Amino acid sequence: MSRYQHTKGQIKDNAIEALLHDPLFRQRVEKNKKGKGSYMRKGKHG
RNA sequence: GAUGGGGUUAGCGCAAGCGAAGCUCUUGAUCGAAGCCCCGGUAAACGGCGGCCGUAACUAUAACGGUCCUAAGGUAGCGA
Ligand SMILES: [Mg+2]
Ligand SMILES: [Mg+2]
Ligand SMILES: [Mg+2]
Ligand SMILES: [Mg+2]
Repeated sequence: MSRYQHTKGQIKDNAIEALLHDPLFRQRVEKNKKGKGSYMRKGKHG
């Protein structure tokens, strides 16, 4: 178990909130397999 | 000195009184400039150069916004 090194510096008011506005809890959006962000130049096995 | 208002009195009414001309006391139409008000300009003229409330990826701050006021809200630079 290693410590996550957050980008908030010195947390003052609330830790969880701070974390939430951090890269660790950034939004993740998946790449489309079909649809908009869907075009693949080369396959996984291409 | 325009007009008005008085004072005096030649004269007239059987009389309270009225009262010419003059002189005279007063009122002050009209005329009448600059100034002042007025309309602009001028700050290396004298001078003056704002508040309150909110707002961002913990927190804090607030580039941002709201509103009131002003002739205008302090620029560059500097700053216990
Ligand atoms: Mg004049
Ligand atoms: Mg000027
Ligand atoms: Mg300054
Ligand atoms: Mg000191």
